Amino acid sequence: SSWWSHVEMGPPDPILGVTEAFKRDTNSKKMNLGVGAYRDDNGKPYVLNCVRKAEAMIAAKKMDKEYLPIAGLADFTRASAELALGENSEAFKSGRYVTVQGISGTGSLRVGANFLQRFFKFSRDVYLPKPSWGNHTPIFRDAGLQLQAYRYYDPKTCSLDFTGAMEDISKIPEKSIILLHACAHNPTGVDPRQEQWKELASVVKKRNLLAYFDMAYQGFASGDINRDAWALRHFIEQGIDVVLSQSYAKNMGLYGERAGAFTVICRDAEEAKRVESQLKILIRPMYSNPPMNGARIASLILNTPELRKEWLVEVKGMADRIISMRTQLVSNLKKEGSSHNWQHITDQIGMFCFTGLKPEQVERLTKEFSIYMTKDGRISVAGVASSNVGYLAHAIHQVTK
Amino acid sequence: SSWWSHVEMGPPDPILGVTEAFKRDTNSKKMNLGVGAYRDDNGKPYVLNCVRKAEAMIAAKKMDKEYLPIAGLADFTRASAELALGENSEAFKSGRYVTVQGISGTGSLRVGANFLQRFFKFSRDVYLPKPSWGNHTPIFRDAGLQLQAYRYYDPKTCSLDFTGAMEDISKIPEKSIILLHACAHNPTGVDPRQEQWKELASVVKKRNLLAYFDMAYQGFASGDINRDAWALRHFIEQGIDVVLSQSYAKNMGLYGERAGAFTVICRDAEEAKRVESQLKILIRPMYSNPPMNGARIASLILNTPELRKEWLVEVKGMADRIISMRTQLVSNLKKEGSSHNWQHITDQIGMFCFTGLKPEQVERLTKEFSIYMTKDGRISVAGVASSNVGYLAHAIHQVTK
Ligand SMILES: *Cc1c(COP(=O)(O)O)cnc(C)c1O
Ligand SMILES: *Cc1c(COP(=O)(O)O)cnc(C)c1O
Repeated sequence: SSWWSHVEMGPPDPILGVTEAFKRDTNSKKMNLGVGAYRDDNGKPYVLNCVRKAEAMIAAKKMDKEYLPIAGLADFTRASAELALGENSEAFKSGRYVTVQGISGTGSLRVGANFLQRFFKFSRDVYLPKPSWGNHTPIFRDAGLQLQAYRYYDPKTCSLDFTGAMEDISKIPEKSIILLHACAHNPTGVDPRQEQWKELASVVKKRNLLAYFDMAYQGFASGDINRDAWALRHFIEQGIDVVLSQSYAKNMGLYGERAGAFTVICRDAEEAKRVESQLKILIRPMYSNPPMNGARIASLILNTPELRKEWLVEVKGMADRIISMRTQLVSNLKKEGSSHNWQHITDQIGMFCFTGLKPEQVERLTKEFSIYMTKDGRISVAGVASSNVGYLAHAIHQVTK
Repeated sequence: SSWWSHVEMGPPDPILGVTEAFKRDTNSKKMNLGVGAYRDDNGKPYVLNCVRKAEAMIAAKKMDKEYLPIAGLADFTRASAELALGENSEAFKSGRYVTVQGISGTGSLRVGANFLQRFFKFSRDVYLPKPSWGNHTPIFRDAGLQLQAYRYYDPKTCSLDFTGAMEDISKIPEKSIILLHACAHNPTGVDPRQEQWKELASVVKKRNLLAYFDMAYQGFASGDINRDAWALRHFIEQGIDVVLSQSYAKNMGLYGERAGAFTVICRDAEEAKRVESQLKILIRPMYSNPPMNGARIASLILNTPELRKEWLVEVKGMADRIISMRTQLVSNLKKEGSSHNWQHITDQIGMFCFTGLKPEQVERLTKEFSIYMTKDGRISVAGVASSNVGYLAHAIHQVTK
């Protein structure tokens, strides 16, 4: 009936552009630094051992495929909160939080956005760091909220614009919403240091802002689950009742299984139950109940001492590899006689690194070196291996010489 | 804080209540007729054999857990469209359809609803049959659409108000959206006969309405996948470009794995691509990408001749047990000396049956017999077994005599 003749072709994904060209390249020396998931030293996808084991365990138990409660798997949501807040957290012990399973971090972010749109009467403004993960915009926008921003990244030093951040935040109308990356800021890799987080907390507290933490790399950033959750935990201790989204896509390599959760810190256990009833109401008409596989896998790992223990080592190996690559990249640039300051590379944390390379330098690296990345100078450290770090150091040097 | 002080407790779920009250029951003869999923003759959850086999196949291959494209697993989307439309369908063969993996049937319905709120400029109204599955309301409402209704179920006859439907649909504003249950109407079990479907197709065509099919029971209703998709296929052949949602929850017993899909029938292959593009932009900010497990299983079964073969036998087996229970319930009621007309029980299709019972009687059944069901007189036939059917009939006789 020509119902859709007016539907226009959506704009193409740039990252997709990068991956495709990479795919077309025949030079065996090509590098894909546009990659969004972890890759091993051999440039291959990695399913943790503990994951294989957990999977085998489920298979062994001949479990049913019955619908999970709207809120998800209790063993999973509980373990998830404990993971984030800490076993001895006051918030945890008193049971004054409500955690619901979501469709990975994304779905959890969205549920949260929809929850705020509905019940957070104080404001519609959500302040994002400049820049932020691309998907954050439309998540909040689609949810019916308004987007604001605070200075974060400093192009000058490829570090944190602590001054701008603090000035921006100090002017945020009371009771507004501020989004913070728990650790391993995406896409810059620039995170505040402890002393800086202590200061941001003080202002967020003072200005009575609702803090929304996006925690997609717990344990994957520094290889330590406690350290990665430090800032989130610190806010809550200072009396800031945050909202939070967790993803296991990276830390457990559950990517496609979509395991994640949304958590609200409440005043007491009673209030938590009320909030939880409302989240159930929101979710039902969204997708009814959550996918079971990823949650079943995560819960087993988290709740099985042997698995959990093994997980920590594994997540640590992942973190270590990335760090080692940052280290080696810096070292090789020196060996190459790069007069430039590449400290930011080692100061940066996680999978993403804002290099400082200009659009033109990027082109050259692509055109001449078969090294693929986006024009923002952002590199996925996951695409770097022991075998090519040398080459990359080399190539970067040539275009910056 | 005190951000949530004003968030109040949500309304208690009924279906939820019967289940729990059911559990808290000691009568060894107790029955739960509120169950929303298939149960075998022993009252146990049933995981399909073909499903266990697909899983063993996946396990053996040691697959990665890498993100699926936004639109989901291609083998899955295609197989899915093929299942629905049929192998020789012109719509299928020409590629003038677009299918995206959704979070089962509900997430597919939601994506579909969000898509219409966005691009279906012709109207904001969605007409649901009277009555419709509970979830249908908030799905559309939350999507930003307006709900309307059309007469469907005839309480006087516990059958279809064909005349009422026809007059309602004939008076629906042109270019409005009309939701139709493909087969095994939930919650009444009342479906139009092939002949009535022809007539409905005609009015829908003439009024130029956008028909949105909800197909959650393909193969599960009659034991025949082709017969179950008859009405869908018929509309399409008549030149009605429908939109459709599929669930593999019931027909494959994939309940918690959440495998489903949303389909749009377009003018051409070209339009389908434009449409797909926009569906991707919509889904990204919802949940990023879909759960991989259920889609992997479903894809294996549909694409592997031997598994697909076994699947058809098992669905048939499920459908037959339900039909048998309907049959036995009626025979037992007669035998018991019941003078009431219970033909509706056998005329109805699927797992849900509108008994016609009255509240006070439902109450009686619960109180005196330990038979749990919702006060709407609806019973899940899945809860009936060969070993309790006699009990149920006896009880129903008693409260109705
Ligand atoms: C990974 C990521 C998410 C969520 O990803 P999922 O695959 O949906 O779990 C959210 N925020 C950031 C910053 C991320 O990097
Ligand atoms: C089962 C059902 C759905 C979707 O169920 P899911 O669990 O989300 O797949 C949609 N419509 C009707 C009428 C249903 O019975």
